[PDB]
Amino acid sequence: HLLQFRKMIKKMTGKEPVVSYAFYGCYCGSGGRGKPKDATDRCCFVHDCCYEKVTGCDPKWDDYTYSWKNGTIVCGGDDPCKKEVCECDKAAAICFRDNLKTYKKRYMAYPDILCSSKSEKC
Amino acid sequence: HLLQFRKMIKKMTGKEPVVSYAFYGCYCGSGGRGKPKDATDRCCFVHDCCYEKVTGCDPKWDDYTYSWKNGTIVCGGDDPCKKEVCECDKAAAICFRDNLKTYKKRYMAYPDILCSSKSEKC
Ligand SMILES: [Ca+2]
Ligand SMILES: [Ca+2]
Repeated sequence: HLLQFRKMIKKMTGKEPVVSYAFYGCYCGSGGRGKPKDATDRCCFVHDCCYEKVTGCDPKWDDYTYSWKNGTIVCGGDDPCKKEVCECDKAAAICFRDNLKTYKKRYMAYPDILCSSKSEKC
Repeated sequence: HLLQFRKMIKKMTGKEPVVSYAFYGCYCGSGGRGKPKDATDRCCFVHDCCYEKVTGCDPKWDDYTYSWKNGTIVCGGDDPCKKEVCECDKAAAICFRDNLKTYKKRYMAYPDILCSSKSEKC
């Protein structure tokens, strides 16, 4: 669920997820088109593609089971669709942390008109 | 950066870049489709293809290092991506100057639906 995803981004980056990531670049908001603007945005692009692959449950609005073991996020439960969603979210929140070095504030509420037409393929 | 591209265009063609070039043909505007209508538009098509080949930086918002040396634009800096962007802009500035003799005012704000369906490849 969206709020579990937000918990993981806050924990992994220290950044409050909504102003810092919900509108970043060409892919971090609802939708997405064009070419990813930088690595953070490319994290959002892989996360969008990861969600498109989920058949069987709602990626944005169902809850999954995860817990924190020794500094890392562990996706569990016995529903394979929900755990698949959890793995998308975990992967994106780690990717955000690893690309915190190139994070540009100029891309934080990026104008959708600046995103190319030619959308990158997954 | 876009503004640096515009300065090179004014200096090479003497025309004020937006009015004369920002909407020309099927490729000088944002996006582009169809085939190039003439040689100025093909300058724009090569420049769109040039920006598509750039990753690592942002063609529109990053400012690169360049200078004039004896009536020639010279791209420098030690960041290879940005110099590529500079090189893409310099070539189109020169290409618009070299094709001012077929610049058709009829293509100045050319309706994009008039552009053919099968886009040319880079
Ligand atoms: Ca998105
Ligand atoms: Ca164009």
